[PDB]
Amino acid sequence: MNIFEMLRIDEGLRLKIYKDTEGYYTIGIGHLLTKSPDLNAAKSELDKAIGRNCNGVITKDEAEKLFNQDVDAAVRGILRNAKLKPVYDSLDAVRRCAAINQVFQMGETGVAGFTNSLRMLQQKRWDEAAVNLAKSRWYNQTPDRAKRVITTFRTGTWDAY
Ligand SMILES: CCc1ccccc1
Repeated sequence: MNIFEMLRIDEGLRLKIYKDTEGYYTIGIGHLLTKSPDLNAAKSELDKAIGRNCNGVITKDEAEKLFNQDVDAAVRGILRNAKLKPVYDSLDAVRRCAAINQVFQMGETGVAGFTNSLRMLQQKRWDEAAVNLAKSRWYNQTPDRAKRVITTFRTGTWDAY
């Protein structure tokens, strides 16, 4: 297991535009295109991201290229965020994957609400952090995925995957 295999499990792979769990146009391995309800706006974002007129459809190689970019940008964003970087750097490699996964799903904006969880993670109070992480819209809206990510934060193992 590694971050790519983990997010591939959690996000799936679809080669045509689909709506994500929040109703937003997406493609590939969880590549969010736009929050606009206009499918044409989503198709334009797709064409811009791929560099050709895709008509709403991409190849597996193209999906994997977006995924590489999206994972890279997620972790680099963690490092550029002064609140997240010290917590991330305090973690072991497996728990770092849980952090990348959560940021990939929620963005750094959705992560702004996790201040108290972040402190418990940096303190290595793992069971307490896991309880706190689950007191969230995130957990309630995607409980099976959040349970996997939380178990990864709690244990530092890949047991949930
Ligand atoms: C809130 C997700 C997270 C956890 C640890 C470090 C960075 C980001």
